[PDB]
Amino acid sequence: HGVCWIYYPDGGSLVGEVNEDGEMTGEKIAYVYPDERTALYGKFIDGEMIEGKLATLMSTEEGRPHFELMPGNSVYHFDKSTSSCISTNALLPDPYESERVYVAESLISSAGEGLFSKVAVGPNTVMSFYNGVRITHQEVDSRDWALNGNTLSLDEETVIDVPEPYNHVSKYCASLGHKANHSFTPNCIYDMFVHPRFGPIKCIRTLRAVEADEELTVAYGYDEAPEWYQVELKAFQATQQKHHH
Amino acid sequence: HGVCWIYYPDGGSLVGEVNEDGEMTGEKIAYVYPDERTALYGKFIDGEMIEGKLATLMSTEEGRPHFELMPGNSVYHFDKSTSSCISTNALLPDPYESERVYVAESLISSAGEGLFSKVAVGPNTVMSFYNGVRITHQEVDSRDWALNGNTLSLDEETVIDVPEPYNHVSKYCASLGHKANHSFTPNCIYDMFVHPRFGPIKCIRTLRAVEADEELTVAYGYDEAPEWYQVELKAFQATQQKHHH
Ligand SMILES: N#Cc1cccc(C[C@@H](NS(=O)(=O)c2cc(F)c3c(c2)CCNC3)C(=O)N2CCCC2)c1
Ligand SMILES: N#Cc1cccc(C[C@@H](NS(=O)(=O)c2cc(F)c3c(c2)CCNC3)C(=O)N2CCCC2)c1
Ligand SMILES: C[S@@+](CC[C@H](N)C(=O)[O-])C[C@H]1O[C@@H](n2cnc3c(N)ncnc32)[C@H](O)[C@@H]1O
Ligand SMILES: C[S@@+](CC[C@H](N)C(=O)[O-])C[C@H]1O[C@@H](n2cnc3c(N)ncnc32)[C@H](O)[C@@H]1O
Repeated sequence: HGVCWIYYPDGGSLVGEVNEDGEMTGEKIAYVYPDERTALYGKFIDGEMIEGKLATLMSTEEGRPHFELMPGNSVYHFDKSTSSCISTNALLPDPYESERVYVAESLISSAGEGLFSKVAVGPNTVMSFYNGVRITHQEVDSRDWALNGNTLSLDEETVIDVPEPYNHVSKYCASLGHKANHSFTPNCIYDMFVHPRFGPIKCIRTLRAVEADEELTVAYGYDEAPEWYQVELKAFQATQQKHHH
Repeated sequence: HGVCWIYYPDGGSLVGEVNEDGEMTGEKIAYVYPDERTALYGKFIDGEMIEGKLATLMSTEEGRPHFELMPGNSVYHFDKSTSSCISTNALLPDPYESERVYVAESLISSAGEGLFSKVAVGPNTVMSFYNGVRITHQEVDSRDWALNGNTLSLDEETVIDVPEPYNHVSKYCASLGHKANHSFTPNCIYDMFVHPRFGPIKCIRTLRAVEADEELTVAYGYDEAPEWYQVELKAFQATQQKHHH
Protein backbone atom coordinates (compact mmCIF):
# COMPACT_ATOMS: atom_id res chain seq x y z
CA HIS A 1 0.00 0.00 0.00
CA GLY A 2 1.28 3.48 -1.09
CA VAL A 3 1.43 6.35 1.42
CA CYS A 4 1.51 10.08 0.70
CA TRP A 5 2.79 12.85 3.02
CA ILE A 6 1.68 16.39 2.20
CA TYR A 7 3.65 18.91 4.25
CA TYR A 8 2.43 22.45 4.61
CA PRO A 9 4.88 25.37 4.77
CA ASP A 10 4.14 25.63 8.51
CA GLY A 11 5.54 22.15 9.20
CA GLY A 12 2.23 20.34 9.69
CA SER A 13 1.30 17.46 7.38
CA LEU A 14 -1.48 15.24 6.04
CA VAL A 15 -0.44 11.58 5.78
CA GLY A 16 -2.20 8.52 4.41
CA GLU A 17 -2.73 5.98 1.69
CA VAL A 18 -4.41 7.54 -1.33
CA ASN A 19 -7.37 5.59 -2.69
CA GLU A 20 -7.84 4.14 -6.21
CA ASP A 21 -8.81 7.67 -7.38
CA GLY A 22 -5.78 9.42 -5.83
CA GLU A 23 -7.82 11.18 -3.12
CA MET A 24 -6.84 11.29 0.56
CA THR A 25 -9.93 9.30 1.52
CA GLY A 26 -10.19 6.57 4.13
CA GLU A 27 -10.38 5.46 7.74
CA LYS A 28 -6.63 5.57 8.48
CA ILE A 29 -5.57 9.07 7.44
CA ALA A 30 -3.93 11.59 9.76
CA TYR A 31 -3.01 15.18 10.23
CA VAL A 32 0.30 15.56 12.11
CA TYR A 33 1.08 18.85 13.88
CA PRO A 34 4.46 20.63 13.37
CA ASP A 35 6.01 18.76 16.34
CA GLU A 36 5.87 15.62 14.11
CA ARG A 37 4.33 13.78 17.11
CA THR A 38 0.83 15.06 17.88
CA ALA A 39 -1.71 13.69 15.41
CA LEU A 40 -5.38 13.57 14.56
CA TYR A 41 -6.04 10.09 13.15
CA GLY A 42 -9.10 8.54 11.53
CA LYS A 43 -11.68 9.23 8.86
CA PHE A 44 -10.91 11.80 6.15
CA ILE A 45 -12.67 12.48 2.84
CA ASP A 46 -10.63 14.10 0.04
CA GLY A 47 -8.14 15.42 2.64
CA GLU A 48 -10.93 16.82 4.85
CA MET A 49 -11.02 15.70 8.52
CA ILE A 50 -14.27 13.89 9.38
CA GLU A 51 -13.27 12.06 12.54
CA GLY A 52 -9.73 12.74 13.72
CA LYS A 53 -8.94 11.09 17.05
CA LEU A 54 -6.08 12.36 19.19
CA ALA A 55 -3.02 10.18 18.61
CA THR A 56 0.76 10.07 18.68
CA LEU A 57 3.01 9.40 15.70
CA MET A 58 5.23 6.73 17.28
CA SER A 59 7.39 5.71 14.32
CA THR A 60 7.64 5.51 10.56
CA GLU A 61 8.96 2.66 8.42
CA GLU A 62 9.64 3.32 4.73
CA GLY A 63 7.08 6.14 4.71
CA ARG A 64 4.40 4.18 6.58
CA PRO A 65 3.48 5.87 9.88
CA HIS A 66 2.50 4.02 13.05
CA PHE A 67 -0.06 5.86 15.22
CA GLU A 68 -1.17 5.05 18.75
CA LEU A 69 -4.39 6.60 20.06
CA MET A 70 -4.11 8.83 23.12
CA PRO A 71 -6.23 8.01 26.20
CA GLY A 72 -9.61 9.69 26.44
CA ASN A 73 -12.05 10.44 23.68
CA SER A 74 -10.69 13.63 22.10
CA VAL A 75 -11.97 13.85 18.52
CA TYR A 76 -12.04 16.64 15.93
CA HIS A 77 -13.42 17.50 12.51
CA PHE A 78 -13.08 20.16 9.86
CA ASP A 79 -15.09 23.09 11.14
CA LYS A 80 -14.20 26.21 9.16
CA SER A 81 -15.61 29.48 10.47
CA THR A 82 -18.05 31.65 8.51
CA SER A 83 -18.61 35.43 8.73
CA SER A 84 -21.10 34.78 11.53
CA CYS A 85 -20.18 31.42 13.10
CA ILE A 86 -16.79 31.11 14.83
CA SER A 87 -17.05 27.38 15.65
CA THR A 88 -19.59 24.63 16.21
CA ASN A 89 -17.63 23.66 19.37
CA ALA A 90 -16.23 26.96 20.61
CA LEU A 91 -15.08 25.57 23.98
CA LEU A 92 -13.24 22.50 22.67
CA PRO A 93 -9.55 23.46 22.90
CA ASP A 94 -6.84 22.63 20.39
CA PRO A 95 -4.70 19.82 21.84
CA TYR A 96 -1.35 21.00 20.43
CA GLU A 97 -1.95 24.56 21.60
CA SER A 98 -3.10 23.35 25.06
CA GLU A 99 0.30 21.75 25.67
CA ARG A 100 2.19 24.95 24.80
CA VAL A 101 0.28 28.02 26.03
CA TYR A 102 -2.07 29.33 28.67
CA VAL A 103 -4.02 32.53 29.32
CA ALA A 104 -3.40 34.67 32.39
CA GLU A 105 -3.22 38.36 33.37
CA SER A 106 -0.79 40.14 31.01
CA LEU A 107 2.45 41.38 32.53
CA ILE A 108 1.83 44.63 30.61
CA SER A 109 0.05 47.03 32.97
CA SER A 110 -3.72 47.43 32.29
CA ALA A 111 -3.49 45.34 29.12
CA GLY A 112 -6.07 42.72 30.19
CA GLU A 113 -5.24 39.08 29.59
CA GLY A 114 -2.17 37.79 27.80
CA LEU A 115 -0.81 34.57 26.39
CA PHE A 116 2.00 32.67 28.13
CA SER A 117 4.28 29.75 27.29
CA LYS A 118 3.48 26.58 29.27
CA VAL A 119 6.86 25.03 28.46
CA ALA A 120 10.34 25.93 27.19
CA VAL A 121 10.64 25.92 23.37
CA GLY A 122 13.27 26.80 20.78
CA PRO A 123 13.04 29.46 18.06
CA ASN A 124 10.58 29.09 15.16
CA THR A 125 8.13 27.00 17.20
CA VAL A 126 4.39 27.21 16.46
CA MET A 127 2.71 27.92 19.82
CA SER A 128 -0.84 29.03 19.20
CA PHE A 129 -3.51 29.44 16.53
CA TYR A 130 -5.37 32.56 15.46
CA ASN A 131 -8.81 31.39 14.31
CA GLY A 132 -11.96 33.52 14.17
CA VAL A 133 -14.85 34.60 11.95
CA ARG A 134 -13.99 35.48 8.35
CA ILE A 135 -14.90 38.98 7.23
CA THR A 136 -13.75 41.26 4.40
CA HIS A 137 -11.24 44.11 4.73
CA GLN A 138 -13.95 46.39 3.29
CA GLU A 139 -16.30 45.40 6.13
CA VAL A 140 -13.62 46.06 8.76
CA ASP A 141 -12.61 49.43 7.28
CA SER A 142 -16.17 50.73 6.91
CA ARG A 143 -17.49 49.74 10.34
CA ASP A 144 -16.78 51.44 13.67
CA TRP A 145 -13.04 51.08 14.34
CA ALA A 146 -13.77 50.37 18.05
CA LEU A 147 -14.84 46.93 16.82
CA ASN A 148 -11.40 46.17 15.40
CA GLY A 149 -9.27 45.15 18.41
CA ASN A 150 -9.01 41.50 17.32
CA THR A 151 -9.08 41.86 13.52
CA LEU A 152 -6.07 40.08 11.98
CA SER A 153 -5.49 40.19 8.21
CA LEU A 154 -5.39 36.70 6.67
CA ASP A 155 -4.88 37.77 3.05
CA GLU A 156 -5.71 40.64 0.67
CA GLU A 157 -9.41 39.66 0.77
CA THR A 158 -10.03 38.20 4.24
CA VAL A 159 -9.73 39.32 7.88
CA ILE A 160 -9.92 36.90 10.82
CA ASP A 161 -11.82 38.38 13.82
CA VAL A 162 -12.65 37.28 17.34
CA PRO A 163 -15.64 39.49 18.16
CA GLU A 164 -17.60 39.70 21.41
CA PRO A 165 -18.45 37.49 23.24
CA TYR A 166 -15.81 35.16 21.83
CA ASN A 167 -12.92 37.29 23.10
CA HIS A 168 -13.62 35.75 26.52
CA VAL A 169 -12.27 32.22 27.18
CA SER A 170 -15.54 31.27 28.93
CA LYS A 171 -17.21 31.54 25.51
CA TYR A 172 -14.41 30.61 23.09
CA CYS A 173 -11.19 28.72 23.64
CA ALA A 174 -10.82 26.54 20.51
CA SER A 175 -7.82 28.73 19.68
CA LEU A 176 -5.99 31.33 21.78
CA GLY A 177 -3.86 33.38 19.36
CA HIS A 178 -6.06 36.44 19.96
CA LYS A 179 -4.84 36.55 23.55
CA ALA A 180 -1.26 37.55 22.64
CA ASN A 181 -0.53 41.20 23.46
CA HIS A 182 1.54 43.69 21.49
CA SER A 183 5.19 44.47 22.15
CA PHE A 184 7.80 46.50 20.29
CA THR A 185 10.26 43.88 21.61
CA PRO A 186 8.20 40.80 20.70
CA ASN A 187 9.27 37.17 21.12
CA CYS A 188 6.81 35.86 18.50
CA ILE A 189 5.43 36.59 15.01
CA TYR A 190 2.21 35.81 13.18
CA ASP A 191 2.67 33.27 10.42
CA MET A 192 0.43 31.40 7.97
CA PHE A 193 -1.05 28.11 9.08
CA VAL A 194 -3.10 25.39 7.46
CA HIS A 195 -5.17 23.80 10.23
CA PRO A 196 -7.19 20.53 9.88
CA ARG A 197 -10.02 21.89 12.03
CA PHE A 198 -9.89 25.65 11.30
CA GLY A 199 -8.74 25.70 7.67
CA PRO A 200 -6.29 28.38 6.43
CA ILE A 201 -5.65 30.70 9.36
CA LYS A 202 -2.65 32.29 11.09
CA CYS A 203 -0.51 31.06 13.98
CA ILE A 204 1.86 32.47 16.59
CA ARG A 205 5.45 31.29 16.11
CA THR A 206 8.43 32.07 18.36
CA LEU A 207 11.29 34.30 17.14
CA ARG A 208 13.74 33.05 19.70
CA ALA A 209 14.07 30.39 22.38
CA VAL A 210 11.38 31.07 25.00
CA GLU A 211 11.34 29.77 28.57
CA ALA A 212 8.29 28.53 30.45
CA ASP A 213 5.92 31.19 31.85
CA GLU A 214 7.24 34.00 29.65
CA GLU A 215 4.55 36.18 28.12
CA LEU A 216 4.18 35.65 24.37
CA THR A 217 4.02 38.93 22.47
CA VAL A 218 3.92 39.97 18.80
CA ALA A 219 4.51 43.33 17.10
CA TYR A 220 1.06 44.36 15.81
CA GLY A 221 0.69 45.54 12.22
CA TYR A 222 -0.07 49.23 12.18
CA ASP A 223 1.63 50.86 9.15
CA GLU A 224 -4.02 55.75 12.48
CA ALA A 225 -3.52 53.25 15.30
CA PRO A 226 -5.33 52.75 18.64
CA GLU A 227 -4.53 55.27 21.34
CA TRP A 228 -2.89 52.63 23.61
CA TYR A 229 -0.53 51.82 20.73
CA GLN A 230 0.31 55.47 19.99
CA VAL A 231 1.03 55.98 23.69
CA GLU A 232 3.20 52.87 23.95
CA LEU A 233 5.14 53.79 20.79
CA LYS A 234 6.06 57.24 22.11
CA ALA A 235 7.07 55.63 25.41
CA PHE A 236 9.14 52.94 23.68
CA GLN A 237 10.89 55.62 21.56
CA ALA A 238 11.71 57.71 24.64
CA THR A 239 13.03 54.60 26.45
CA GLN A 240 15.62 53.70 23.77
CA GLN A 241 19.20 54.52 24.69
CA LYS A 242 21.06 56.52 22.04
CA HIS A 243 24.59 57.50 21.12
CA HIS A 244 25.21 61.12 22.14
CA HIS A 245 27.32 63.34 19.87
CA HIS B 1 15.64 51.56 -27.37
CA GLY B 2 14.56 48.69 -25.02
CA VAL B 3 15.35 48.84 -21.29
CA CYS B 4 15.54 45.96 -18.82
CA TRP B 5 15.18 46.17 -15.01
CA ILE B 6 16.47 43.18 -13.04
CA TYR B 7 15.35 43.42 -9.41
CA TYR B 8 17.03 41.33 -6.75
CA PRO B 9 15.05 39.92 -3.82
CA ASP B 10 16.69 42.55 -1.59
CA GLY B 11 15.10 45.42 -3.53
CA GLY B 12 18.20 46.55 -5.44
CA SER B 13 18.21 46.47 -9.24
CA LEU B 14 20.30 46.50 -12.41
CA VAL B 15 18.80 48.71 -15.14
CA GLY B 16 19.82 49.37 -18.73
CA GLU B 17 19.38 48.80 -22.42
CA VAL B 18 20.46 45.30 -23.39
CA ASN B 19 22.75 45.12 -26.42
CA GLU B 20 22.18 43.26 -29.72
CA ASP B 21 23.25 40.04 -27.93
CA GLY B 22 20.91 40.49 -24.94
CA GLU B 23 23.73 41.24 -22.47
CA MET B 24 23.69 44.12 -19.98
CA THR B 25 26.66 45.75 -21.69
CA GLY B 26 27.22 49.44 -22.32
CA GLU B 27 28.14 52.89 -21.09
CA LYS B 28 24.72 53.83 -19.66
CA ILE B 29 23.86 50.96 -17.32
CA ALA B 30 23.13 51.36 -13.62
CA TYR B 31 22.78 49.58 -10.35
CA VAL B 32 20.08 51.18 -8.16
CA TYR B 33 20.14 50.58 -4.39
CA PRO B 34 16.97 49.47 -2.51
CA ASP B 35 15.97 53.10 -1.82
CA GLU B 36 15.21 53.34 -5.59
CA ARG B 37 17.19 56.63 -5.61
CA THR B 38 20.90 56.00 -5.01
CA ALA B 39 22.59 54.66 -8.13
CA LEU B 40 25.91 53.66 -9.62
CA TYR B 41 25.80 54.67 -13.28
CA GLY B 42 28.19 54.03 -16.17
CA LYS B 43 30.11 51.24 -17.84
CA PHE B 44 29.01 47.64 -17.27
CA ILE B 45 29.99 44.45 -19.12
CA ASP B 46 27.54 41.52 -19.03
CA GLY B 47 25.92 42.98 -15.88
CA GLU B 48 29.31 43.49 -14.17
CA MET B 49 30.14 47.00 -12.89
CA ILE B 50 33.27 48.42 -14.56
CA GLU B 51 32.85 52.13 -13.87
CA GLY B 52 29.80 53.02 -11.79
CA LYS B 53 29.65 56.71 -10.91
CA LEU B 54 27.56 57.90 -7.99
CA ALA B 55 24.22 59.17 -9.27
CA THR B 56 20.58 59.74 -8.40
CA LEU B 57 17.61 58.12 -10.14
CA MET B 58 15.54 61.28 -10.73
CA SER B 59 12.64 59.88 -12.74
CA THR B 60 11.47 57.14 -15.05
CA GLU B 61 9.35 57.43 -18.20
CA GLU B 62 7.88 54.25 -19.70
CA GLY B 63 10.67 52.17 -18.15
CA ARG B 64 13.47 54.53 -19.20
CA PRO B 65 15.35 55.90 -16.18
CA HIS B 66 16.84 59.39 -15.97
CA PHE B 67 20.04 59.61 -13.89
CA GLU B 68 21.87 62.71 -12.70
CA LEU B 69 25.47 62.38 -11.50
CA MET B 70 26.20 63.37 -7.92
CA PRO B 71 28.88 66.02 -7.24
CA GLY B 72 32.39 64.75 -6.62
CA ASN B 73 34.17 61.86 -8.25
CA SER B 74 32.85 58.81 -6.40
CA VAL B 75 33.24 55.76 -8.65
CA TYR B 76 33.02 52.01 -8.05
CA HIS B 77 33.62 48.68 -9.73
CA PHE B 78 32.97 45.01 -9.15
CA ASP B 79 35.55 43.93 -6.62
CA LYS B 80 34.59 40.55 -5.18
CA SER B 81 36.65 39.35 -2.22
CA THR B 82 38.78 36.19 -2.29
CA SER B 83 39.81 33.93 0.61
CA SER B 84 42.81 36.21 1.17
CA CYS B 85 41.90 39.63 -0.27
CA ILE B 86 39.02 41.55 1.32
CA SER B 87 39.03 44.49 -1.13
CA THR B 88 41.29 46.34 -3.53
CA ASN B 89 40.05 49.61 -1.95
CA ALA B 90 39.39 48.67 1.67
CA LEU B 91 38.92 52.27 2.86
CA LEU B 92 36.47 53.40 0.16
CA PRO B 93 33.09 53.41 1.93
CA ASP B 94 29.78 52.31 0.46
CA PRO B 95 27.73 55.44 -0.33
CA TYR B 96 24.30 54.00 0.54
CA GLU B 97 25.59 52.61 3.84
CA SER B 98 27.38 55.89 4.67
CA GLU B 99 24.06 57.76 4.62
CA ARG B 100 22.41 55.30 7.02
CA VAL B 101 24.90 54.11 9.65
CA TYR B 102 27.95 55.06 11.66
CA VAL B 103 30.37 53.33 14.03
CA ALA B 104 30.76 54.42 17.64
CA GLU B 105 31.25 52.89 21.11
CA SER B 106 28.55 50.24 21.67
CA LEU B 107 25.94 51.01 24.31
CA ILE B 108 26.45 47.42 25.54
CA SER B 109 29.01 47.53 28.35
CA SER B 110 32.53 46.32 27.35
CA ALA B 111 31.30 45.21 23.92
CA GLY B 112 33.73 47.37 21.91
CA GLU B 113 32.36 49.29 18.95
CA GLY B 114 28.83 49.07 17.64
CA LEU B 115 26.80 50.16 14.65
CA PHE B 116 24.29 53.02 14.89
CA SER B 117 21.55 54.47 12.69
CA LYS B 118 22.43 57.88 11.23
CA VAL B 119 18.80 58.63 10.36
CA ALA B 120 15.24 57.48 11.15
CA VAL B 121 14.04 54.58 8.96
CA GLY B 122 10.98 52.34 8.74
CA PRO B 123 10.86 48.55 9.14
CA ASN B 124 12.49 46.26 6.54
CA THR B 125 15.09 48.86 5.55
CA VAL B 126 18.55 47.72 4.37
CA MET B 127 21.05 49.67 6.50
CA SER B 128 24.46 48.08 6.13
CA PHE B 129 26.44 45.46 4.23
CA TYR B 130 28.33 42.46 5.56
CA ASN B 131 31.24 41.90 3.15
CA GLY B 132 34.49 40.10 3.95
CA VAL B 133 36.86 37.37 2.78
CA ARG B 134 35.27 34.14 1.55
CA ILE B 135 36.29 30.99 3.37
CA THR B 136 34.77 27.50 3.73
CA HIS B 137 32.76 26.28 6.72
CA GLN B 138 35.29 23.42 6.98
CA GLU B 139 38.12 25.95 7.32
CA VAL B 140 36.24 27.87 10.03
CA ASP B 141 35.31 24.74 12.00
CA SER B 142 38.80 23.24 11.93
CA ARG B 143 40.79 26.34 12.87
CA ASP B 144 41.10 27.93 16.31
CA TRP B 145 37.62 29.10 17.34
CA ALA B 146 39.13 32.32 18.79
CA LEU B 147 39.46 33.41 15.16
CA ASN B 148 35.72 33.19 14.57
CA GLY B 149 34.27 36.40 16.07
CA ASN B 150 33.33 37.87 12.67
CA THR B 151 32.53 34.71 10.70
CA LEU B 152 29.05 34.98 9.14
CA SER B 153 27.60 32.08 7.14
CA LEU B 154 26.73 33.09 3.56
CA ASP B 155 25.49 29.69 2.38
CA GLU B 156 26.05 25.96 2.99
CA GLU B 157 29.52 26.22 1.39
CA THR B 158 30.79 29.73 2.17
CA VAL B 159 31.50 31.87 5.25
CA ILE B 160 32.11 35.63 5.08
CA ASP B 161 34.83 36.80 7.52
CA VAL B 162 36.35 40.10 8.55
CA PRO B 163 39.69 39.00 10.03
CA GLU B 164 42.38 41.15 11.64
CA PRO B 165 43.39 43.84 10.80
CA TYR B 166 40.23 44.52 8.81
CA ASN B 167 38.00 44.51 11.90
CA HIS B 168 39.31 48.03 12.56
CA VAL B 169 37.76 50.90 10.55
CA SER B 170 41.22 52.46 10.06
CA LYS B 171 42.04 49.46 7.85
CA TYR B 172 38.66 48.51 6.38
CA CYS B 173 35.47 50.49 6.02
CA ALA B 174 34.10 49.49 2.59
CA SER B 175 31.26 47.82 4.51
CA LEU B 176 30.31 48.03 8.19
CA GLY B 177 27.91 45.13 8.85
CA HIS B 178 30.53 43.42 11.04
CA LYS B 179 30.23 46.26 13.53
CA ALA B 180 26.68 45.35 14.63
CA ASN B 181 26.61 43.79 18.10
CA HIS B 182 24.43 40.94 19.36
CA SER B 183 21.16 41.39 21.23
CA PHE B 184 18.43 38.99 22.33
CA THR B 185 16.07 41.94 21.68
CA PRO B 186 17.48 42.92 18.26
CA ASN B 187 16.13 45.64 15.98
CA CYS B 188 17.71 44.16 12.82
CA ILE B 189 18.29 40.85 11.00
CA TYR B 190 20.86 39.56 8.55
CA ASP B 191 19.46 39.07 5.06
CA MET B 192 20.80 38.09 1.65
CA PHE B 193 22.11 40.84 -0.60
CA VAL B 194 23.39 41.05 -4.14
CA HIS B 195 25.86 43.94 -4.23
CA PRO B 196 27.34 45.48 -7.45
CA ARG B 197 30.74 45.96 -5.80
CA PHE B 198 30.89 43.05 -3.31
CA GLY B 199 28.91 40.35 -5.13
CA PRO B 200 26.56 38.01 -3.21
CA ILE B 201 26.92 38.89 0.46
CA LYS B 202 24.63 39.57 3.43
CA CYS B 203 23.12 42.82 4.70
CA ILE B 204 21.63 44.23 7.89
CA ARG B 205 17.92 45.02 7.57
CA THR B 206 15.68 46.61 10.21
CA LEU B 207 12.89 44.61 11.90
CA ARG B 208 11.00 47.65 13.04
CA ALA B 209 11.01 51.42 12.64
CA VAL B 210 14.31 52.70 14.07
CA GLU B 211 15.06 56.26 15.16
CA ALA B 212 18.31 58.13 14.58
CA ASP B 213 21.24 57.27 16.88
CA GLU B 214 19.77 53.97 18.07
CA GLU B 215 22.24 51.10 18.20
CA LEU B 216 21.64 48.51 15.49
CA THR B 217 21.71 44.97 16.87
CA VAL B 218 21.05 41.48 15.48
CA ALA B 219 20.46 38.14 17.20
CA TYR B 220 23.60 36.09 16.41
CA GLY B 221 23.23 32.55 15.11
CA TYR B 222 24.38 30.11 17.75
CA ASP B 223 22.21 26.95 17.62
CA GLU B 224 29.02 25.80 22.01
CA ALA B 225 28.92 29.60 21.86
CA PRO B 226 31.42 32.27 23.01
CA GLU B 227 31.59 32.87 26.74
CA TRP B 228 30.25 36.46 26.43
CA TYR B 229 27.18 35.03 24.68
CA GLN B 230 26.63 32.27 27.26
CA VAL B 231 26.88 34.89 30.01
CA GLU B 232 24.48 37.29 28.29
CA LEU B 233 21.96 34.50 27.60
CA LYS B 234 21.80 33.47 31.26
CA ALA B 235 21.43 37.14 32.21
CA PHE B 236 18.71 37.72 29.61
CA GLN B 237 16.83 34.62 30.84
CA ALA B 238 17.02 35.78 34.47
CA THR B 239 15.81 39.28 33.46
CA GLN B 240 12.57 38.08 31.81
CA GLN B 241 9.43 38.69 33.84
CA LYS B 242 7.24 35.62 34.27
CA HIS B 243 3.73 34.70 35.33
CA HIS B 244 3.80 33.29 38.87
CA HIS B 245 1.48 30.40 39.75
N1 LIG C 1 -4.94 49.20 9.00
C1 LIG C 1 -5.21 48.53 9.92
C2 LIG C 1 -5.55 47.71 11.04
C3 LIG C 1 -6.88 47.56 11.39
C4 LIG C 1 -7.24 46.77 12.48
C5 LIG C 1 -6.26 46.11 13.22
C6 LIG C 1 -4.92 46.24 12.86
C7 LIG C 1 -3.96 45.58 13.63
C8 LIG C 1 -3.59 44.23 12.96
N2 LIG C 1 -2.78 44.49 11.76
S1 LIG C 1 -3.20 43.66 10.42
O1 LIG C 1 -2.04 43.74 9.45
O2 LIG C 1 -3.54 42.22 10.81
C9 LIG C 1 -4.63 44.34 9.62
C10 LIG C 1 -5.89 44.05 10.13
C11 LIG C 1 -7.03 44.58 9.51
F1 LIG C 1 -8.22 44.28 10.04
C12 LIG C 1 -6.92 45.40 8.38
C13 LIG C 1 -5.65 45.69 7.86
C14 LIG C 1 -4.52 45.15 8.48
C15 LIG C 1 -5.46 46.50 6.73
C16 LIG C 1 -6.66 47.42 6.56
N3 LIG C 1 -7.90 46.62 6.52
C17 LIG C 1 -8.11 45.91 7.80
C18 LIG C 1 -2.82 43.33 13.95
O3 LIG C 1 -1.63 43.07 13.78
N4 LIG C 1 -3.51 42.81 14.98
C19 LIG C 1 -4.92 42.96 15.38
C20 LIG C 1 -5.21 41.66 16.09
C21 LIG C 1 -3.95 41.43 16.88
C22 LIG C 1 -2.85 41.93 15.96
C23 LIG C 1 -4.56 47.06 11.78
N1 LIG D 1 28.31 27.11 14.68
C1 LIG D 1 28.71 28.21 14.64
C2 LIG D 1 29.21 29.55 14.59
C3 LIG D 1 30.56 29.76 14.36
C4 LIG D 1 31.08 31.05 14.31
C5 LIG D 1 30.24 32.14 14.47
C6 LIG D 1 28.87 31.94 14.69
C7 LIG D 1 28.05 33.06 14.85
C8 LIG D 1 27.38 33.43 13.51
N2 LIG D 1 26.34 32.44 13.20
S1 LIG D 1 26.33 31.88 11.66
O1 LIG D 1 24.98 31.21 11.43
O2 LIG D 1 26.58 33.04 10.71
C9 LIG D 1 27.59 30.67 11.37
C10 LIG D 1 28.90 31.10 11.15
C11 LIG D 1 29.90 30.16 10.92
F1 LIG D 1 31.15 30.61 10.71
C12 LIG D 1 29.63 28.78 10.91
C13 LIG D 1 28.30 28.35 11.13
C14 LIG D 1 27.30 29.30 11.35
C15 LIG D 1 27.95 26.99 11.13
C16 LIG D 1 29.17 26.15 11.45
N3 LIG D 1 30.26 26.46 10.52
C17 LIG D 1 30.69 27.88 10.68
C18 LIG D 1 26.77 34.85 13.59
O3 LIG D 1 25.55 35.02 13.58
N4 LIG D 1 27.63 35.89 13.62
C19 LIG D 1 29.10 35.94 13.63
C20 LIG D 1 29.39 37.26 12.99
C21 LIG D 1 28.34 38.17 13.57
C22 LIG D 1 27.11 37.27 13.68
C23 LIG D 1 28.36 30.64 14.76
C1 LIG E 1 -5.59 40.62 20.28
S1 LIG E 1 -6.25 41.31 21.84
C2 LIG E 1 -4.99 40.78 23.03
C3 LIG E 1 -5.56 40.13 24.30
C4 LIG E 1 -6.33 41.12 25.17
N1 LIG E 1 -5.39 41.82 26.04
C5 LIG E 1 -7.41 40.38 25.97
O1 LIG E 1 -7.44 40.46 27.20
O2 LIG E 1 -8.28 39.72 25.40
C6 LIG E 1 -5.82 43.04 21.50
C7 LIG E 1 -6.26 43.99 22.60
O3 LIG E 1 -5.40 43.86 23.71
C8 LIG E 1 -5.02 45.13 24.21
N2 LIG E 1 -3.57 45.24 24.05
C9 LIG E 1 -2.75 44.42 23.30
N3 LIG E 1 -1.47 44.81 23.50
C10 LIG E 1 -1.46 45.87 24.35
C11 LIG E 1 -0.43 46.67 24.87
N4 LIG E 1 0.86 46.49 24.59
N5 LIG E 1 -0.78 47.68 25.74
C12 LIG E 1 -2.11 47.91 26.07
N6 LIG E 1 -3.13 47.14 25.56
C13 LIG E 1 -2.79 46.12 24.72
C14 LIG E 1 -5.85 46.16 23.49
O4 LIG E 1 -7.02 46.33 24.26
C15 LIG E 1 -6.16 45.45 22.19
O5 LIG E 1 -7.36 45.88 21.60
C1 LIG F 1 30.64 41.11 14.57
S1 LIG F 1 31.74 41.79 15.86
C2 LIG F 1 30.75 43.19 16.46
C3 LIG F 1 31.53 44.51 16.56
C4 LIG F 1 32.59 44.48 17.66
N1 LIG F 1 31.98 44.81 18.94
C5 LIG F 1 33.74 45.43 17.30
O1 LIG F 1 34.07 46.32 18.07
O2 LIG F 1 34.36 45.30 16.24
C6 LIG F 1 31.44 40.50 17.09
C7 LIG F 1 32.24 40.71 18.37
O3 LIG F 1 31.66 41.74 19.13
C8 LIG F 1 31.57 41.38 20.49
N2 LIG F 1 30.14 41.35 20.84
C9 LIG F 1 29.08 41.38 19.96
N3 LIG F 1 27.94 41.44 20.69
C10 LIG F 1 28.26 41.43 22.01
C11 LIG F 1 27.49 41.46 23.17
N4 LIG F 1 26.15 41.50 23.18
N5 LIG F 1 28.15 41.45 24.39
C12 LIG F 1 29.53 41.41 24.44
N6 LIG F 1 30.31 41.38 23.30
C13 LIG F 1 29.65 41.40 22.10
C14 LIG F 1 32.31 40.08 20.67
O4 LIG F 1 33.65 40.43 20.97
C15 LIG F 1 32.21 39.49 19.28
O5 LIG F 1 33.28 38.63 18.97
